[PDB]
Amino acid sequence: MEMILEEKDASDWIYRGEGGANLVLAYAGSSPLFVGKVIRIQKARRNSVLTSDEQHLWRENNELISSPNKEVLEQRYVQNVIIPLLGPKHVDAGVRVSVSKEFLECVDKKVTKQRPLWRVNAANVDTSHDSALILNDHSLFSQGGGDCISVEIKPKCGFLPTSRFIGKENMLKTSVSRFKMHQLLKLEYIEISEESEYDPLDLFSGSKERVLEAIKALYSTPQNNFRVFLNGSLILGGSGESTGRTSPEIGYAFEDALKGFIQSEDGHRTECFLQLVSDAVYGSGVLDRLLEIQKLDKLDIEGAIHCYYDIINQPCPICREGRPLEAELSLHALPLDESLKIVKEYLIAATAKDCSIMISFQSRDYVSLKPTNQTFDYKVHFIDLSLKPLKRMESYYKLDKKIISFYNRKQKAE
Ligand SMILES: O=P(O)(O)O[C@H]1[C@H](OP(=O)(O)O)[C@@H](OP(=O)(O)O)[C@H](OP(=O)(O)O)[C@@H](OP(=O)(O)O)[C@H]1OP(=O)(O)O
Ligand SMILES: Nc1ncnc2c1ncn2[C@@H]1O[C@H](COP(=O)(O)OP(=O)(O)O)[C@@H](O)[C@H]1O
Ligand SMILES: [Mg+2]
Ligand SMILES: [Zn+2]
Repeated sequence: MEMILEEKDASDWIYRGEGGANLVLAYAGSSPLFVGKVIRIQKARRNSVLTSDEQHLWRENNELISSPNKEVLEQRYVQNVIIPLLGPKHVDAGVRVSVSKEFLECVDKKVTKQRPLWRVNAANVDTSHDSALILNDHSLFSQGGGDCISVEIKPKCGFLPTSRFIGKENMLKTSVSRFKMHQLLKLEYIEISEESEYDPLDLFSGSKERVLEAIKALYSTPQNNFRVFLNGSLILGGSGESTGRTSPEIGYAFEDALKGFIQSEDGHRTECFLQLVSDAVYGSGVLDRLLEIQKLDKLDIEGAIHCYYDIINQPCPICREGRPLEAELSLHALPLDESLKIVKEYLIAATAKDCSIMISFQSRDYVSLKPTNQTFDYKVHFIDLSLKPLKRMESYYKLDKKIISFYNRKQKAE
């Protein structure tokens, strides 16, 4: 708190990774105050804290709407909205630290070369912020040996919407996962090299064989949904981006990176490690409660979009400029409060569709790996629990429309 980060401090942070909204740097200096810690720094596209409608939508959380900055905002969103839903056991909202404009600029330039080219094209750190978040580095087993192998999972959405507000033209959405569909669109725009083999419904099934099936699939095609770290260094997956298919070569390096930690012989350490991850995922049941919060998206976007316009007090352009008689009347007949509720719960779900899980292993919650004769303690943590902006409802609808439209045309080539 009393700590204010300056330009010299910037030499003491290395590139860890990034998503779309934040840059994350690992500590690599000496100070006893930041050892075993990571820093989360908000980005701005190339191209005050809450909008008027946002202040309205979130009125039920007074602490949240009076947040002096977007760093406090996130902190309070986790603490006062996501925790009551997820539980505090595996959730850390982090600690604020005052930062200088110069620190931000120097760290911005420092890491540039370690960033993916397309990431740099789209956004850099927001240097107008006077704040950042310090978090426990989850690739270290606990604060204050030996080796720690850490696994990050981005599960995405693990259920299927029902047809009440999905017209027959988009019927596939009720039988094919958003994840599997987005794949084709992404491949088309060259945002990935191949289609994933990961099915989120498998991971969320609560069935052990299907959870192990998902892990194997996540190993084969990690993309941006699977990362492995050895004592804080990336040994599988992409750095701030999606990575391609696991080649025999990435297979060798990772298998060999596992000696010391997993005791097998020889090229079977991978198999047993996947088993390990799979056993920790199922046995902790940490996914079940995440699914419950994803299911707060009760109506799908094709439903919720209508409530969105009532909330912003705007003549619905979907019901207008579409066929009358196909105007979604039941939704618009709702009391304001129900409409506000539905869209609030839609945003929260979107947080849960887009967050990540980090699992920390060390040799001795535990897993008894039979095929190696080892025992591993684990720790589970939810990360990347960002507040989604209200105005994004419109782009969600447009992206969704684009997803199913592209997927239909591809399927129609029968
Ligand atoms: O930038 P990417 O790695 O491709 O991932 C993005 C990104 O997620 P993260 O930033 O959490 O990594 C978006 O989030 P923003 O940073 O833009 O907030 C998120 O968008 P929403 O969470 O708002 O949906 C989107 O998710 P989706 O594509 O399901 O909308 C998701 O894309 P992928 O997970 O598909 O890569
Ligand atoms: N507390 C943490 N410990 C270890 N790694 C982290 C932590 N927070 C983030 N990361 C890593 O940094 C990356 C980006 O973090 P994230 O919060 O997902 O950024 P964004 O908000 O842009 O999506 C993640 O993919 C994750 O691997
Ligand atoms: Mg995010
Ligand atoms: Zn409408």
